[PDB]
Amino acid sequence: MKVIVLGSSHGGYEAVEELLNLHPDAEIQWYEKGDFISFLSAGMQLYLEGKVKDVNSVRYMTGEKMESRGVNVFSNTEITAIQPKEHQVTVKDLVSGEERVENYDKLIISPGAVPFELDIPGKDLDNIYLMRGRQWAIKLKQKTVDPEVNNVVVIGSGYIGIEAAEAFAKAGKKVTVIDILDRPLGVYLDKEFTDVLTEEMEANNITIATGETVERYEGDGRVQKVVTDKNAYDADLVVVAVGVRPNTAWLKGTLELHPNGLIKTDEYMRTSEPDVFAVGDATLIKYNPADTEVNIALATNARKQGRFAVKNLEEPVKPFPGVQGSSGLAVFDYKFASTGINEVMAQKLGKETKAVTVVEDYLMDFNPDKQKAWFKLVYDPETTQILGAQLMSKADLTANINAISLAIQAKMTIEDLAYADFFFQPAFDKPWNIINTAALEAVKQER
Ligand SMILES: Cc1cc2nc3c(=O)[nH]c(=O)nc-3n(C[C@H](O)[C@H](O)[C@H](O)COP(=O)(O)OP(=O)(O)OC[C@H]3O[C@@H](n4cnc5c(N)ncnc54)[C@H](O)[C@@H]3O)c2cc1C
Repeated sequence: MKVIVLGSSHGGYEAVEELLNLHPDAEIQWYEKGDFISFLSAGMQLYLEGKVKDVNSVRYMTGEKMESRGVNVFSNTEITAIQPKEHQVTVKDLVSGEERVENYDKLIISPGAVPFELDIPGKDLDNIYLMRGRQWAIKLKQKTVDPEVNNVVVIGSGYIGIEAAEAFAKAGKKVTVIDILDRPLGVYLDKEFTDVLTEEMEANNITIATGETVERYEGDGRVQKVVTDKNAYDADLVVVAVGVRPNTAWLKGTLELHPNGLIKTDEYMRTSEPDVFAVGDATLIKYNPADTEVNIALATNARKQGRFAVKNLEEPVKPFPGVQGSSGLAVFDYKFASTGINEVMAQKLGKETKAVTVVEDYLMDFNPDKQKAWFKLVYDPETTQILGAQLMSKADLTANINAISLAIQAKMTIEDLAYADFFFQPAFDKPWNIINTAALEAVKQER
């Protein structure tokens, strides 16, 4: 059986891993149009902050290692088109210019996504940077030590924008974050959490300019000003982290796509055409909190989809279990994690919810290491089933969100979590831990 896998990132990589243990016998070709196999864009912040010194070690696989396992790796080779009926792809070797047609028995594609750019006046004056991949990582790192860069503006206040804002504020630069949305990180956290984080960022000289539409970049040759409908900001560097666009335009007319460019797939990762599977940021995934399909562009999602595509290679036998959208990050001293439905998700999906937020020390009063922790539990008003949770503290309590992700998947209720058995030892927690305490509050609220 000959299987071709497109993409060396999270989705494509895991499909190769599951093929190696489920179909050791197969001829496997792995294609990457880029020069570098499996660079980890998630590790970019650690590199930019100087935690990791070698940009080339921020990866999880090399072509050499895969070839030792019998995989045919083709870097600098792009799959230009798919001919689904006759089961062929045309590939182009980007270093020699040679094209060729390759046949396959099964095709798994994980084409990914590309940074969204603002198509506005000034669009590409110099020093308007993006944040994805090895080349952008290197360029961003050189700007971190440049004495000419004094003011940097990042557009977008989501996960990637706040990572870039923290990295340049730690490098000693003045940062302004601009967005149309009213709160940074609203897709991940609710207002009681983002109010605390806004203060922490402002204490580290990051200005957050919310509710402003960027209209043009101004500058002579290189960017010098970012002007919005409401203001003008000096900028020596702009990082655009507004969002991501599916890399699927080349597939229009070949595979069925959603209006927004996402590939249509079912619960077995099958596309509209026989024997081609699609995985990763370019697809929608089953979202268990609301029993619907949502696009959640995370490495965890792409890796699970990748393995499920190989499981369903010959027969639709293993439907995808679904996910909860779990994410976590540190912003200066605060470490937060969240899963399931929050206010922005509930609004987008038209979902009614109830919630309780508990803010108190996570260790007993006599223990001098005690610190404040914020925990919000979101539940369904009719069934009281768990729908989401968010937590934050300067102490790392993030592994507790893993228990809430399972609770949502299992359809547990506030009563189940109020009395769930979690260990107690006073150097680690209180007799009723952070999850028990918030659920106990919800039980009182619903009496
Ligand atoms: C700065 C940053 C930080 C992130 N941090 C986290 C995090 O901490 N936790 C988390 O879970 N997720 C994180 N993510 C998200 C995560 O990186 C993505 O969800 C994941 O990489 C998606 O994998 P993918 O295979 O779908 O696509 P992509 O990563 O977009 O990879 C697509 C690959 O296929 C190649 N390709 C595309 N078309 C072709 C073609 N036609 N022929 C051959 N090759 C082709 C591309 O060159 C690319 O290498 C982060 C993303 C960024 C940018």
